[PDB]
Amino acid sequence: MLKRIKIVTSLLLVLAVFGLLQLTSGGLFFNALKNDKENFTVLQTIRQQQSTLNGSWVALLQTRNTLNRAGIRYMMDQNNIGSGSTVAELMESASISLKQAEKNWADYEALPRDPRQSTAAAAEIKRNYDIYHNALAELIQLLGAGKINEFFDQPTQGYQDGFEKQYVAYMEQNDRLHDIAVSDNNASYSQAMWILVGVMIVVLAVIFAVWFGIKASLVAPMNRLIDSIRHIAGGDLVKPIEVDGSNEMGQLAESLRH
Amino acid sequence: FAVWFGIKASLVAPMNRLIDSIRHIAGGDLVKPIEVDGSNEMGQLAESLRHMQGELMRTVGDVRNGANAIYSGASEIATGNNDLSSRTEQQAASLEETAASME
Amino acid sequence: MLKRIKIVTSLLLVLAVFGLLQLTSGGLFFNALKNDKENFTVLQTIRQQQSTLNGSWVALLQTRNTLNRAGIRYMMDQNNIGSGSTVAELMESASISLKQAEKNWADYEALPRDPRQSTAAAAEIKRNYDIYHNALAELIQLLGAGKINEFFDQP
Repeated sequence: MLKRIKIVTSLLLVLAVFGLLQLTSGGLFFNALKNDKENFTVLQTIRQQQSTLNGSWVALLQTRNTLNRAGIRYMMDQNNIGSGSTVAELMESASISLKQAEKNWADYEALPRDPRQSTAAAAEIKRNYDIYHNALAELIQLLGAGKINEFFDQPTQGYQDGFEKQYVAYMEQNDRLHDIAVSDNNASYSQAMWILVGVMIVVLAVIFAVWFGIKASLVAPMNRLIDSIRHIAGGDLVKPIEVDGSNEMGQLAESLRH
Repeated sequence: FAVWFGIKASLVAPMNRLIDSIRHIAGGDLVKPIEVDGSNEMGQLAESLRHMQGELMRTVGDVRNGANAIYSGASEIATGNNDLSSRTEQQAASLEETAASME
Repeated sequence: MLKRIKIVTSLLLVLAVFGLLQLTSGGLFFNALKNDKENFTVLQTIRQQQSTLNGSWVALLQTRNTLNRAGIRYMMDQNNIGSGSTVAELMESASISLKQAEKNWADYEALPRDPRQSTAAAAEIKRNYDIYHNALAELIQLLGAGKINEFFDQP
């Protein structure tokens, strides 16, 4: 009971409750704000992988296009069909586009990967990239030497579709993981709603009870002593005087009894 | 911290002065001045203690003046009996001398 | 100066402050997360536009790469060099690749459009897409008609 402590000590604990609820509740929002920041941190990284990987995959297609134009340009020269950019210029474009695939792919290896990604998928896409990268690099040597016959009898068509399955599977993988990141936002966004609607119901509930506690430990014993002075001053010396614990109200009642 | 310091200065110190006042008043000291700050809870008790303190000074003061009247009045009667007693012995001796004179 | 009011009036006035601070403080915290949700609404949509646009753009390149093999396969048949898939099968593969771009591009036109997106950029990319789509379509008729010469001189 509050009679075993001072009134000022009880009020300090009451105000400390609201102060504790603010720190405890505030700490939960900080976690949501922190977890929410981690979502964008992962969301930002996932996008950079697609951007860096997109430029690499596009470089492979652009390189394959130049090789196709270079192969046709070489066959047209045999039968003499018009004219245009020489084969040396077309093959040069393939070399430039080939370096872009390494530059764009180099960034993909530097960007840290998330822990929730499939380690096996990262090996398949990387394995097909080496076979595909080395395939296009070999085509630049075959056409340059003049072996146009064997230029069309290569398994490059199979390697192009092979990495495409891993590329699409990799993009779709991030798409599913991207949804998980969005789900994390709804989690932190929802927790803030329950904590908000929850803490308020608890705060308002405590305030409803604090009013009774204040009157039951300040306005109640105080008025009893004030009225006692009126009866003693008026002449009524029959109503006894009770002690309210050892707090200030009890000391006055004890001293007033004497 | 601000409210805890404000209530402390407007609850502890005012209450302590009221408790000590009753101790001095209970012991007989009716000179300790008393003040009233605002019309809050502590203000009503202070104003109530001042009214009760006034009754003590009026009661003790009235009994003091009335008690002295009994001692002063009783002394006049007691002093009168002392003189009346002496005069009674003188008148009593007259009967002895007068009675012997008739013999 | 709390001396101008009673002790009970001071507490009742302070308890109301805690109820307001929790509502305002909690509101700003929820408002901050509410703004984050609005960002995910854009991020959730940008990933779809890029995904649909990527799959569509990749389909256009694969379509051109398929027509390139059809042209080579068509010329090799004239001079009789090796063998393989007929031109009818290669041209059919390019058609499936062309429709793949429309499927991926059709969904792109149905996704939302946030106000912070460059409306002018969306018109320029669509202008070239229509010309590019029509260009690849014309290649299907020129090759089938036997215009192997003009097939390589198209823009």
